[PDB]
Amino acid sequence: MSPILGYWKIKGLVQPTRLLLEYLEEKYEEHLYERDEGDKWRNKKFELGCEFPNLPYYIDGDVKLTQSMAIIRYIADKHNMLGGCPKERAEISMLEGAVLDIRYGVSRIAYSKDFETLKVDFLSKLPEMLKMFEDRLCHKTYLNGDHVTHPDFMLYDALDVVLYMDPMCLDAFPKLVCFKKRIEAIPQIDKYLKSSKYIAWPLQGWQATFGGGD
Amino acid sequence: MSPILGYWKIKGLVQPTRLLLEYLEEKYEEHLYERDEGDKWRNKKFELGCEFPNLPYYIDGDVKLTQSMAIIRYIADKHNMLGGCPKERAEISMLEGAVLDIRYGVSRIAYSKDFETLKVDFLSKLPEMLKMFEDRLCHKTYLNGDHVTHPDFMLYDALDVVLYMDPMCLDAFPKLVCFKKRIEAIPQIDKYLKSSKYIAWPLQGWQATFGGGD
Ligand SMILES: N[C@@H](CCC(=O)N[C@@H](CS)C(=O)NCC(=O)O)C(=O)O
Ligand SMILES: N[C@@H](CCC(=O)N[C@@H](CS)C(=O)NCC(=O)O)C(=O)O
Repeated sequence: MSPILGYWKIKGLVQPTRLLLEYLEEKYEEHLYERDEGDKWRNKKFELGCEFPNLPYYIDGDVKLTQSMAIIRYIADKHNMLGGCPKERAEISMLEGAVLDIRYGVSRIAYSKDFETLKVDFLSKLPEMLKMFEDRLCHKTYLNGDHVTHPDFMLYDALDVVLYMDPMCLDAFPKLVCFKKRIEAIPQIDKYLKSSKYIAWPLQGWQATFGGGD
Repeated sequence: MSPILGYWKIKGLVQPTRLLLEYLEEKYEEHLYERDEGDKWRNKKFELGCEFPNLPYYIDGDVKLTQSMAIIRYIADKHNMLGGCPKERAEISMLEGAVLDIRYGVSRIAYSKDFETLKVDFLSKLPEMLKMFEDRLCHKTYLNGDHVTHPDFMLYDALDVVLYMDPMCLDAFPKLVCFKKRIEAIPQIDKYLKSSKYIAWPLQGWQATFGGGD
């Protein structure tokens, strides 16, 4: 009747998936566990039929999927966006990993006691990572060319987050600044960000030192 | 003439890829950067034609690929092992992510100053992660059934590593113990592990607190 995307009521690992779903105008319902509902999750964790119980999870009546990256790729796969041949498929997975180096680079330091200092190390190397995408966008509208692929929403999510860590990290990366605005300009995305469904905060778990809180 | 797999001369991110290549009897050469060859890497980093320069990298004359997960999937993709339909494809990516939770769980704490204490937290939750694979192997020979898929070598690599962190972590997981021995029993793998090509140590960068050193 309608696929279900379950996760904490935060951006975290699943925000890019939500954006991809909105871009595709796919119908879905959400199981959003609030910060005071850890017990609620534990009572459902093992009764969903998931072989590798975790959050996020995506139940499609066709699959009981868990890992965030498998979920985003599945939805894109349903719409035939994963590639066309091994080379394009690898190209897209390479973009995936590259964006993850940034997004995980943030999550990895979030919630540690040393976040304030680890943040300076991450930000010192952020430019080198960002530069690769800036170059990539030199002759391509989106990461994989003229057409949107899931890594575009992944990059979008990563940019949204690092801007919170350093509001100036994109100064000097005009292509990236344009890209972020282009994604927001996509009718479906524009509508979603301005909707009741948009979860603007937190970036990480509420308990995180960075991107946490209400 | 022959694809190239470049990485540090350590197991790290690329060991499962090496195993997949050996299983498939694929021909390849390796660019193995020794611990005192950081300068050598920096002099090659930007002259390989890679759009997202990094280690590992895989040059096939067909592609200039970098991200470790994109590389392993590409090689499997060349041999038509990624799936068959979106559901099987997602099944395999879910297994990927699940193994990564263990492998990255280790790399994430390796090299931190607090590794000794972080190690106890990781190991306390390791059983719950391992149990999912133990259950999975209850009615399946390999992770995806009767046939080997790349996540099997990923799981193998993860098991090899956590056993160094805790030689007893698999006691109580007989299916996992059998699985590890089954992978080692694959003729191609048996031959590889006993060969000159096998890199037994280090597990992480030589400078890591865990799995480092010569
Ligand atoms: N590698 C997994 C990790 C998932 C994960 O760590 N989920 C966290 C939230 S970010 C959840 O709290 N896990 C719930 C649990 O372990 O029961 C993925 O990418 O989905
Ligand atoms: N997400 C990337 C990360 C790669 C990576 O961090 N490689 C390290 C070794 S584990 C290398 O030293 N990077 C070299 C560089 O950044 O120039 C992957 O999975 O390949």
